[PDB]
Amino acid sequence: KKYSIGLAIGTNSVGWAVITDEYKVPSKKFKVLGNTDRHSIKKNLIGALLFDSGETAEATRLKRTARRRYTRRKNRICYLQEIFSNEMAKVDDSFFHRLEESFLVEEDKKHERHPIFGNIVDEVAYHEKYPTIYHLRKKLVDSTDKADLRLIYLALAHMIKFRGHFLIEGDLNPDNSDVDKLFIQLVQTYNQLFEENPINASGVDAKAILSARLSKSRRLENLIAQLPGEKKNGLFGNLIALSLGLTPNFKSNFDLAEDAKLQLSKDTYDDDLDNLLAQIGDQYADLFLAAKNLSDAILLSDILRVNTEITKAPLSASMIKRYDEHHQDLTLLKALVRQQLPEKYKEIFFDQSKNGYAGYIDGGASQEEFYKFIKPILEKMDGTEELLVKLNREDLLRKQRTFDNGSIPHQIHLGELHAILRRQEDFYPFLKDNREKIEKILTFRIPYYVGPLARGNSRFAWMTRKSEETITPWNFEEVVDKGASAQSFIERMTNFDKNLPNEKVLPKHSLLYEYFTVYNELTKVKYVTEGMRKPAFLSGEQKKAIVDLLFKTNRKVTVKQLKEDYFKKIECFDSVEISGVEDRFNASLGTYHDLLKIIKDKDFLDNEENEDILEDIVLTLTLFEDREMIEERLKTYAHLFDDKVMKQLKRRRYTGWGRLSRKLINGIRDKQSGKTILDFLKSDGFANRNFMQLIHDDSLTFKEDIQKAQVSGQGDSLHEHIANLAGSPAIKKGILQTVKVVDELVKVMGRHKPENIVIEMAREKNSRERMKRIEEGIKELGSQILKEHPVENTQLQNEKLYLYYLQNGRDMYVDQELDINRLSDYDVDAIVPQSFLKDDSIDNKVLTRSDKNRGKSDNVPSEEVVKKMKNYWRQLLNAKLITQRKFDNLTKAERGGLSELDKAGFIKRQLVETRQITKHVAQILDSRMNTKYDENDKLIREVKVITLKSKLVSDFRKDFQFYKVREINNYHHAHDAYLNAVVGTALIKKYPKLESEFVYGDKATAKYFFYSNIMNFFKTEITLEIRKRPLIETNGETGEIVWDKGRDFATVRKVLSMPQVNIVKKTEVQTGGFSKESILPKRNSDKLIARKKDWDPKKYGGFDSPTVAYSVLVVAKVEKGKSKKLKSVKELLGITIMERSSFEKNPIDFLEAKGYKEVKKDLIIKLPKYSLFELENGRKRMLASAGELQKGNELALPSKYVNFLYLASHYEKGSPEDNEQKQLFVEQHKHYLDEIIEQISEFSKRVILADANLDKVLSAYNKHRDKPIREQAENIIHLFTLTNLGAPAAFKYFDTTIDRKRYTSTKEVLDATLIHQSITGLYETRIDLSQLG
RNA sequence: GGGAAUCCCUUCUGCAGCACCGUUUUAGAGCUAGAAAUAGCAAGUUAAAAUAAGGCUAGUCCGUUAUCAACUUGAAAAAGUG
DNA sequence: CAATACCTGGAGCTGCAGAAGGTGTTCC
DNA sequence: CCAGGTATTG
Ligand SMILES: [K+]
Ligand SMILES: [K+]
Ligand SMILES: [K+]
Ligand SMILES: [K+]
Ligand SMILES: [K+]
Ligand SMILES: [K+]
Ligand SMILES: [K+]
Ligand SMILES: [K+]
Ligand SMILES: [K+]
Ligand SMILES: [K+]
Ligand SMILES: [K+]
Ligand SMILES: [Mg+2]
Ligand SMILES: [Mg+2]
Repeated sequence: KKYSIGLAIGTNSVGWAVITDEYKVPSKKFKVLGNTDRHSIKKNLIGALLFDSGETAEATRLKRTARRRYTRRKNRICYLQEIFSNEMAKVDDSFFHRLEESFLVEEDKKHERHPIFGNIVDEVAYHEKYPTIYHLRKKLVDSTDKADLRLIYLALAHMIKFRGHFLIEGDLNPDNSDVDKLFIQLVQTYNQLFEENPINASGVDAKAILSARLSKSRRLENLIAQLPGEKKNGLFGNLIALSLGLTPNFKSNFDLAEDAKLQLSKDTYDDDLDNLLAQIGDQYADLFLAAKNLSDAILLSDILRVNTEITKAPLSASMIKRYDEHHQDLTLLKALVRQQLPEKYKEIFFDQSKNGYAGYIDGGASQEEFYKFIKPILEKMDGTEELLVKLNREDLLRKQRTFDNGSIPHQIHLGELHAILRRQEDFYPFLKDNREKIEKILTFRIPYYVGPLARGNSRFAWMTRKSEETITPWNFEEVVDKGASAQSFIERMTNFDKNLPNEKVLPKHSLLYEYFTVYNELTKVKYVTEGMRKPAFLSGEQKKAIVDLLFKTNRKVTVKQLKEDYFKKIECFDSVEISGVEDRFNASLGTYHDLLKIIKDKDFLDNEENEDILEDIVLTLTLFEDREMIEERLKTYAHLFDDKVMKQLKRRRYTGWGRLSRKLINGIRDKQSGKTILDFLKSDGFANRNFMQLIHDDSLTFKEDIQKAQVSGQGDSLHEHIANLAGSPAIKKGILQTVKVVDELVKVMGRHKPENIVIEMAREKNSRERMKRIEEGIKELGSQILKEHPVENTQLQNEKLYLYYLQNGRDMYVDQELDINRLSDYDVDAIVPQSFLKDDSIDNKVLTRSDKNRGKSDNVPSEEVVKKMKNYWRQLLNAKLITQRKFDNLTKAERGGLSELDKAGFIKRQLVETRQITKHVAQILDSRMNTKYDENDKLIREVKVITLKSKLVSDFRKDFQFYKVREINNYHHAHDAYLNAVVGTALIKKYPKLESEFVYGDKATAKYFFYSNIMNFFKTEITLEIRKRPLIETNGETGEIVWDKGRDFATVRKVLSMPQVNIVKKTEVQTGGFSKESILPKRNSDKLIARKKDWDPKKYGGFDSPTVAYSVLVVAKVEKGKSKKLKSVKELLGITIMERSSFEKNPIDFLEAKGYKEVKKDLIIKLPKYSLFELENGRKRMLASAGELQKGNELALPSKYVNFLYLASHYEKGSPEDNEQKQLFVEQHKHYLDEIIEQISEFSKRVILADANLDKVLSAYNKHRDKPIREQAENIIHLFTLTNLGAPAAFKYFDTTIDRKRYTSTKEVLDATLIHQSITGLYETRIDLSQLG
């Protein structure tokens, strides 16, 4: 018996179907196991496995790193306390103990309830003197008096526990950075360069303007308005804009051809400045550096809003400013409300539920919610103008601990910490001996290239130690081998050379690697002149001359430079034709010119002796990122260069790696030639063999050595190999499930392998990314559209508005503005038409006033539109508002537009699968099926793995009226699998020559016509003009029949119409978090869970809502009443995720601890989520939890109703005669509507049992019977949510909402029939649970 | 058909370092008229500690991804069964 | 029990490797 | 978003 297998691989389902010779689906009697009447069951060999989505490891990683951070914060605190131990025991022998038990209730506290001093009077005195911690911090910074050791500890520990970010390298001293000074010095430098054009900065208050709480552009405009004759886009304007953090374009300031856009935040800036400084000279360096100093001052002024000359604690002083203004404004607001609207007073200052001040301080109201609640109250009253000004500045009634404190660097907390240490080391000797130790506690942070400081028990770790001892923040450099750890950080992640697997890959920017790339591109170039008979390769001498004259003197080498600076200058050619390179050479000696600028010794760079040295240096710049480690490694080459060059070398850094090893580039040699690969690239007679030819030439030893160097390590398992595939973890879950399904099907047929296996793989917060892209593009563009049109991230989920902002509010085809309020009138057009490229992303879509303005609809936007709009498109591209692909597609008309080959290739793409993950699935199935080799030792392909795209079966469904409606049931996955099998087998049977295209293993108009008409052999009348085809379609050579249009369509229809389809929902143990993360307040409830072993939730609160890993069926007895009489029970106990390890270690003890006695151990049944139970009248339920259920039946709606619903709802057209055809059918069969309702009702009454909902639904349907047929069908589609398999959900018929009727009791399944299903569902074990207990 | 190096993007997986909130219990003596419920007023901004229970391997480590119908032997691994 | 309504931790910043989609070149 | 936990109300 012969058969084939059709598969449909998706992120949540795997459809499967078995077909025979005649495209029929078999049906077998399968044995049924268990304790019920039934011993076997008839199963059709078609179905679909369903499962929850597989998740990325991202959430787990975030939680893990934050666990580590919490541990390390606690450890910092413990380090500090260890330092304070002895002298604090002298001062207060229970201070740290009161601190440790601060969370406990007075009942459980073993010491006095007041933490700091242990008596109420001293505590209240402290709090009256220091209402906030910043008061004590500033006092300890400024005062000369000896202080209480407890308060010293409190200030230092508050600084260490919340130490601030590390986004700034080097030190920081707030007294040196002052806006009023750096502005003046910038003016000094500017006026020194431009003596003829000086700026009068007198009377200009730089402090208030630049440090104002205003947007960057507004402060720029203010400062500009203070200086007459100087515009905002002038030199000084752009200097101030660079200082303020904008993206000014210095091109127009210096008449540059290169656009000098400079943003201080961008990582590229260090080069972006140097490059600019290479064009305008180094006299302007001092200027562009003074501007950066001013930027530093402004950024600090954002945080420190107080004069730094009255205190050495400007941060704490600004916090005290917050507190004092809060107090003053609160007093004023209370008085104002009392005078004008006292009745509101309570609601504002006593109701925590309301977003007033009461909900602000005591409730859950945020600063933003409180501002929103109180703004109308301030506008309504009189005297609130200053309070309103503070509100619009986000500076009213501010707390001290807020969201925006992330700006504070750690250097500032350190600046106050060191001050307090300097103050109090005069009175405490252990503070003098341990000053640097505490500073190090604050400042030391484990480097990212070191990772967890493990000792052989962390799979995430890689750190190697210099000595086996406990690592601390003070002995890190001596215990941790930072070099080996930073090296292993990278080497554990980089690829080896595939050709020489034992050799490490060269750095991407290695000098040898760039030499290789340049010579490899250069060897294949060819040139012709007049006297030449034939194009000729470049000799080794010509290549060396081109490298020395062009590649070693120009950053890039254009074709024009090749024609003029060489062929004309050297070869005396006035005209030459070049091939093998277009416009410019892709390769370039970038590292060569980098090191030429840094070291300024070209003879050193050209000398072959220094090669090694240079290589090492570049690698040291690529392998590392810490400038101290870079300096240490380059110290060996300290003698070679000056200290200036050495500093400039430290600064430059490289990221990225190549793909080939040095032992391959310039390592292995040919036995007879004695030449390396790079030697052959430099010169190879008149063959000019490049890399590929060199390593594939049998006349050379390279290929021999390549294979000889190949090792093969240990083989991966199926799961290991699937995990290591590049793809989404969800689709990998689907792939593994697919392979398991195929294994079980092969076992079903009787270990007979199928003829073919047809596979189809489906296609494939965000609003935050959209807002980030638009902000970056608009601020890089310099446009003010966000000022004039504010928008939230959610709003960008509208396609037209997102396109509007990506296009800066302009038509993309016409150089004109677009209106927001008229987006409904505009058009969204595909750049390359969707008839050729089925692409609906933003990358191929464009917002325009009218698509007519694109030109002809049959091609790429016309040449006229490109000439009009290329500059605007390039602006959008540099602003990253449009991608490279969008820009290249938009401008393709200037490059000939769409050729006929392009259209043929697009049609071919629509039908042939080129995705790599699909090829990997095909390879897995192929290697699992075909295992034997023939006489020539070549693979014997018994099973052909065909891969198809979705459009094939989609158009097949639309062309022969085998419609799908996804909401009706889950049968459409299995039907997709069956249709895949049918179409694929028939397609390769009709055209065997397509095997190379469609089977795994080893004129443009002609192919366009061919691939566009590949699927016409199913049709009877082609209408492409109206050709006809035979009723029987056979193979041309074999004469074998592939399709009988009279009989086979009926076969497919019968197969689709069959009601019994093996839908199996994958039963899965729940994993992840223990419960809801929210820490609830204390409450009299046994649903609360302790956050620590001794924290009784009735006193301290805790968690509730724990996630059940899996339920367990318990047959035992429980004590009843005060008498504790044993009463037999049979019930479901949900083992929570947190209870799982304890329950599995010893289930009997766990269950007895829960109250169960005499537990029948052998009747304990493990029931994961979605466990299937069947009841009366075939009614099924799925275990949603231990006390909640899900719908477990499928509504097998007949095929006539499904097709009617598709056609009537305008689901997705064709000829207008065929449109009237479909329509007249819909209108003739309107009586189906009622029938469909009936079919639903009889279903819901039999299986769903949602009486109230069903009656509401019937009323809703009878209410809208006068609605158009299309709309009634569209809402009948929604109706199927009531009958859909799985969890109940709310749906909506028109404007009536039907709330889900959840199943909140699981008692009935305790006497129903449990169903254990194999992966296909063909094999069942059914257990009658009524026979238990 | 498959594959490779290279220019230019773009997206997606994996990992490590760090902050800022939030929340929870406690500490910041509420006062006065009431027997009392309650009324009138005062006040509020800060901190400690925990942030998966916890584990042994005791590290400044690990603890939320992947994998899982049933049954037989198996300690597990696995293999086998219609 | 069953209807019903509400609830869910936010999601900054730095550094790194890799495969893979899209154009284009030179090749096995 | 989803959908399972929770209290409330009855
Ligand atoms: K990431
Ligand atoms: K006590
Ligand atoms: K001006
Ligand atoms: K609050
Ligand atoms: K090029
Ligand atoms: K680097
Ligand atoms: K899991
Ligand atoms: K899950
Ligand atoms: K490529
Ligand atoms: K209190
Ligand atoms: K299963
Ligand atoms: Mg912990
Ligand atoms: Mg806090």
